[PDB]
Amino acid sequence: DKFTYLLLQPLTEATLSDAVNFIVEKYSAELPDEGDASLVVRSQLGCQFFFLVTRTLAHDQRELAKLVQTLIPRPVRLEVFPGLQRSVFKSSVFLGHHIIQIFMGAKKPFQDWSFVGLAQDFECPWRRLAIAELLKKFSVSVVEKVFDNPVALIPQHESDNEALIELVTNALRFALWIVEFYETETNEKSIKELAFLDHSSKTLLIESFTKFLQGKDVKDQDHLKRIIDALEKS
Amino acid sequence: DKFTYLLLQPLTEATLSDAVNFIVEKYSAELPDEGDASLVVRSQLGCQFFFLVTRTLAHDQRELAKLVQTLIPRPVRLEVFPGLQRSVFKSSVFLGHHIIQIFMGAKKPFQDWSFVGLAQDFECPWRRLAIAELLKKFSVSVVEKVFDNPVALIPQHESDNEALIELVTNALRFALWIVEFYETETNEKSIKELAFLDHSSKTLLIESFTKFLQGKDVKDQDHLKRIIDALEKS
Ligand code: EMC
Ligand code: EMC
Ligand code: EMC
Ligand code: EMC
Repeated sequence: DKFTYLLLQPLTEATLSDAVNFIVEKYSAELPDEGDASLVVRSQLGCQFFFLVTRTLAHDQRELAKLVQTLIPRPVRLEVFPGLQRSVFKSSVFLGHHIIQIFMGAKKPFQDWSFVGLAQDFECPWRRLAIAELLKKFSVSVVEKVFDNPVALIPQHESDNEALIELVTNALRFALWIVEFYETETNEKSIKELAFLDHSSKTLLIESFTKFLQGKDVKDQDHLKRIIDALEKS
Repeated sequence: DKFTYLLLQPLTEATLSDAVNFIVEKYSAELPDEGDASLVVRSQLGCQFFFLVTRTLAHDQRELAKLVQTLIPRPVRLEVFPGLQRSVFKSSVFLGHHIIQIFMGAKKPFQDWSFVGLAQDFECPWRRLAIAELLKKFSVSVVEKVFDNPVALIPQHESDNEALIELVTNALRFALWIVEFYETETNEKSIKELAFLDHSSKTLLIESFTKFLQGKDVKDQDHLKRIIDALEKS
């Protein structure tokens, strides 16, 4: 009751901090145990965190998204954000936010890729894996039922919840495509995996990127038109 | 020199155990450190393990694949196989082996899904995530260059290496499709993600599964024809 109240509230820094504290109190409750029953319970509580992250991304409150990793205790943080996921979470959040907002139509803009260290994380193949692992976790937290009671991805938006999740998960999939096909975008096999995208989605992406490359670093620009050209061919 | 010698050898239990020991000695060398430079080095060494796993799968030596997790020290094992990945590795190996062999054409057969606990791991959404995370790691270990010197996925098979990796990674992708679209196979969006599959691949899958459902548990059978029907529609 105390929990379901919070999750249903409008998304603020207050409602976010209290919720994470509750999950952690619940998450902690499994750390003394080390069996298999403990791991599955912990694994669900873990993606309850990512639900809250995915909510913030889809609600255009990215500053709240970064705050999630802060409210999480270090031992819990080591298990929820394993290894290199910890180091690239800042970049993953930005990447997921950028794409999701585009898919929701948000008339731009988004910070540089070479400034927020996102373009840097791309050039490391092991950082792309840790980013991809996070994007995947973002996606599954809103597809699966992480709570024992149904919760809308965006508060108050019940009747359109199935539509929102569909939209968000597609965005999180295209963000996953950018990662896995870095510098191999225009290759035939890479383009075949753009078949999932709606035709309107591609146009929204082509436009938002074409408008996003203006004045940017050449490296980011060439990265973008590799993406755009891959969109224009699918 | 000592390393590259081993990896190039024919795949046996002897050559596999020594290699894992070398990676671990190298992997250990980063555990005392906890910086960011340590994490990337460790993250690469980690997917060197999965390269060896992916080699065993593609070489139809699945018993060697399971042995990998055994030769890995528990502290190293906690970081390479995080959380629930540890518990479902046995299932992931089998799933990856089953599909890869099919893609390589191997005229069957493969153990039950309800016997090896694979069908059981499916019914848990958090186990599917841990399996998907492993399948993804299997795939990226052979796409990326995990060693500082080029190594063929299958020893002696140099000129056909790009072809093998292409084949294996597609299999590991279809194994990834089975996981993420469990009990939602025939849905339109799930079918659109079968576009990557070659037409011959689909037929090989349809046939190998049609022959795999004979006499099986009803649950596995209904799971299979959901897969087959999703293949027959794409
Ligand atoms: C709560 C068992 Hg996956
Ligand atoms: C730790 C993500 Hg369920
Ligand atoms: C070896 C730095 Hg990613
Ligand atoms: C721990 C997989 Hg590079």
